[PDB]
Amino acid sequence: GSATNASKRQAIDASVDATLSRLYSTVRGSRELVAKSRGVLVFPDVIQAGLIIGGQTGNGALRVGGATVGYYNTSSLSVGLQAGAQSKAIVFLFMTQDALDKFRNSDGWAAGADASVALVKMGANGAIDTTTATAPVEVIVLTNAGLMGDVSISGTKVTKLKI
Repeated sequence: GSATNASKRQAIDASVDATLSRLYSTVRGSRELVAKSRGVLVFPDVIQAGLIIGGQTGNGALRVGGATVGYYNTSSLSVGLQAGAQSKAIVFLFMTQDALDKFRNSDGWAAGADASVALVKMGANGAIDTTTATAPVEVIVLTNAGLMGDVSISGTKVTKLKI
């Protein structure tokens, strides 16, 4: 069990919903910014301190218009983010159709390399300010300490999973 295309899909897709729900309940304003996005990719990187879950934990799903249109995996993650016995969640928001299509048609997307990316910080009210948005790709990083504005995602490369 849990070794087929459908089971892998189930694990990823359900974890995305669960992870995304935690984001909305933890961080105010996130939902509105996501609505401003054409598509949202969530990375529920769940790791254990020694035990490797499956093999690749950097698995995520692209949710477009409420429906998952494809699944993605990070072949190479930035070490500064990977270091630590903590599970991380990374959300990529594409506010432009050009960026959504370019990402979808790509077979190797690198952060900062192909698209310009902004690390979104919550406003002074403690909520993500949608008016502060400007980049075509907006990056929200959810850590066990909440949003971290001191994160560099350079070096992160995502590939498309054929499931």
